Amino acid sequence: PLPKTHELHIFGSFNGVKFDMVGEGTGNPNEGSEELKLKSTNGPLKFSPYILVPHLGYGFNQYLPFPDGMSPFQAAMQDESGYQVHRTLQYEDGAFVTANLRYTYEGSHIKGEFQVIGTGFPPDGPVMTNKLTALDWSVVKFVYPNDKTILSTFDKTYTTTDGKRYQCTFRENNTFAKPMAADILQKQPMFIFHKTELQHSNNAELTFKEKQTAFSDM
Amino acid sequence: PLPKTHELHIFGSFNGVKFDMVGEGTGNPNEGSEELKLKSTNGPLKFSPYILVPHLGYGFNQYLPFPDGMSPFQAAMQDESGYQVHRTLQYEDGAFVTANLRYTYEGSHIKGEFQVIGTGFPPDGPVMTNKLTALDWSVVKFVYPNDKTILSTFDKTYTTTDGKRYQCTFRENNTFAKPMAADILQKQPMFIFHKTELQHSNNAELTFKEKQTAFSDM
Amino acid sequence: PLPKTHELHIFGSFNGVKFDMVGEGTGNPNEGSEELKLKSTNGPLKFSPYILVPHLGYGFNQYLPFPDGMSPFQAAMQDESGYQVHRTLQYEDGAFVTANLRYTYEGSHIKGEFQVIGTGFPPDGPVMTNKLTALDWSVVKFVYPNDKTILSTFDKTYTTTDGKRYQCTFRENNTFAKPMAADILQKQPMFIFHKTELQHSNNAELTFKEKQTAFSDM
Amino acid sequence: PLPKTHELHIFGSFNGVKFDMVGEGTGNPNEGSEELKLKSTNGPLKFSPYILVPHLGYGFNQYLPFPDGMSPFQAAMQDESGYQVHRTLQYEDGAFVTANLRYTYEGSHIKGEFQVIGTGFPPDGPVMTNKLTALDWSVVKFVYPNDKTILSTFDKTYTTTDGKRYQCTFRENNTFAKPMAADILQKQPMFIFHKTELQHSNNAELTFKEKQTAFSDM
Repeated sequence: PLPKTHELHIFGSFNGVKFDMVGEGTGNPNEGSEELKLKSTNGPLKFSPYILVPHLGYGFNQYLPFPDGMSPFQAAMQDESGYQVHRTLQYEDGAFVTANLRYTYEGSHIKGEFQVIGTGFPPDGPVMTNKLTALDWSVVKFVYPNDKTILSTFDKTYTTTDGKRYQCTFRENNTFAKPMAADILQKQPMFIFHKTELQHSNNAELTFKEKQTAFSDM
Repeated sequence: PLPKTHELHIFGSFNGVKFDMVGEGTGNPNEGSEELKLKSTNGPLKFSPYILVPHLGYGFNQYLPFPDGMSPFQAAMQDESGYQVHRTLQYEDGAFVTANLRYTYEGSHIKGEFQVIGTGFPPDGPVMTNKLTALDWSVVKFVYPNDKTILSTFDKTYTTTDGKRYQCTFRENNTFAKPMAADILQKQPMFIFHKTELQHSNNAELTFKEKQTAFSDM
Repeated sequence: PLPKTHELHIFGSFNGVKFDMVGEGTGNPNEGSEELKLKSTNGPLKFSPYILVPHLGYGFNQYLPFPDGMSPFQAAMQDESGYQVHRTLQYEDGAFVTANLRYTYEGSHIKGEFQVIGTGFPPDGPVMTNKLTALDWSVVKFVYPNDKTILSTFDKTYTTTDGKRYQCTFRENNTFAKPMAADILQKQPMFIFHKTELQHSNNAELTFKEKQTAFSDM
Repeated sequence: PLPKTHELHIFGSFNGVKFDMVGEGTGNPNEGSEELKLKSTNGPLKFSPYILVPHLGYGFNQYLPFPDGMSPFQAAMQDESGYQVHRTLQYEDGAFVTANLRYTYEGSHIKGEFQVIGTGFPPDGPVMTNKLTALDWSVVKFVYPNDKTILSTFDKTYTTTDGKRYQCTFRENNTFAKPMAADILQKQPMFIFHKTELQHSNNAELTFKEKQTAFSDM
């Protein structure tokens, strides 16, 4: 079926120091909306929680419909053949993050196991000093180099407390076990408008919301 | 005033070999549409005319309105203070193009002088062997690092005769003589949906059309 | 002590398909030389073994001396405080590899656990159609953004059977538990000349050799 | 013949503001050394002169010998067939520089006409606030994608008064009118160790020195 609920185990390290969080959420697969509540399973995060935002669930594209039918993500959930996500994120100050997102399915419930590793963040930079204030709205571009692969790109920017934006070049592959349907492959590029919100009163517990909208035309 | 007509002198070199074209066009600054007819001032181009498409006029953003009023490009034409365009384009096969676009104004008529230099295109690649078939529709992202500068980015792809897409990472600065208005600076990022068409029966004469639409939300 | 011997478990996936190898090697920490024999723990690798070469042991920089004394890698082994390696590799045809290298120490013996994930390799590209013939000799650049971090960069190229090179932009962080010594930090950049050899007659059983030489001057 | 002397006209703009300098120099084509004295033809430069260092004469590789004979640059001067240089430089803070270097020859005298355009330098960044203190020694990598083209790459860093480095990804093509000799093409990659010095007490009058050494092995 289409998803109704999900859980996430997100873990890895930033600048060599481990982190680990767990949480659960819901979403509406007719509209590309999702919500997630997460908490650290040890102490508060030693880095800005905003650095995790694109890995939170964009993190569950099974909630994303396409304009005229199911997204390839949804189709791959429906027969449980699935897909894997691999990403590399290059920040303006030389730091980089790499991630691998993996899923299992139980009816309308998704379980995510997401490994996120970041290195090279300056100790005085906005990530390690908690100066990110929001993730800018984004447009993500998808092309399909072959019938089992989506290449997704965007320029990711955050606002910060001193007014400057903090930039990143984001690249991702989604690799499918079975070919995507012809009606998906025939419409390229596909764009996705992404909006997010994050609330956290401490660096230990987070509430995340997202809305995504696919479009190939205007 | 807003523009009605334009002319272009576009020149430079590809792989060390000079080219030079001139032409004239029109556009509708209420809708972000433009048309241009161009011809080589010597022989046919020795490279795919499609490689010139983003430099043709996106090349005249004075025809681009913003969602709630004039674009910064239009405002800068209205008092003739103007702006300059500088771009760097990195292709997947190692080649790169750099360009500088400059304008003068005479009432509702724009004159463009555009220098485009490309190097490192493989002699057997799709540019030098005329295998590009169309420029994919694009979404361009704008942010404003300061009141006189737009940083524009996108992933640019062409379709080719053998089915594969030909990729490029595009970066641009627009540098304004006078600050952009507060109402521009307050809405970031700004996105632009771009559609183009190119007709050419030989590599010597081209007809180009474009439609651009700014949006900050969906 | 300085290392004499090592073992490696290298695993991950390419284009969504798991691989796993184990092996053992030796090296000379006076000269930056190492040798490794590896065997797949299932069947032959489904991709060119040359794509792993950079992750085999550069993979054990505990064998690398510096010009005037121990490298930071060697010093970090001597007190077992250690370091972690994180890398991101962007190939010319859009594919990318990410990796995490981790070590444990038992006297003069090193154990490596290396996770390498690659995606987006075209099925007809040089990696998936065994076109890579050798890794070019390289010069790696090190700078130290802070006392616990090395940022390593190079342009990585392979020769291929198509008579062209296959290119990659390589970025790496080495993150140390304890600060590097002042004599290390005082000499930047540091360069490393790397030579490798890969012998194999099948894709399940590899023999790798390397020689590295550090230099800050000529 | 091999060069003994040179002159340079270097011009363009930074952040939309024109600059122009002229000067003269000498070098030793047996050793890859050069010296240049430059003066602004208006007032002092409005940006750090260190940002030009890479374009001063690496700027005259006709002074660079190769390990076993003339460099391709020297050979191309000997018959005056020549070469053109095109570069794109991406700085860490989003700014970029593009350049085109052109030469004419009169016996052992070279005349350079170099156009350098930079945009997007933050007004409070290291370039516009004179924080650059030296260009790090570099190793430049050359490969030859075809017999008329050198692709040159390096990671370029400056030290700064903030006690950090200011980074750039440098890419260049050298495009030759006639094919390079077989003895050049047969040895790849070729590396070049570069050292520079800049003396100035004001921003209108610069003294530049460089030493380059080619090597394919260690």
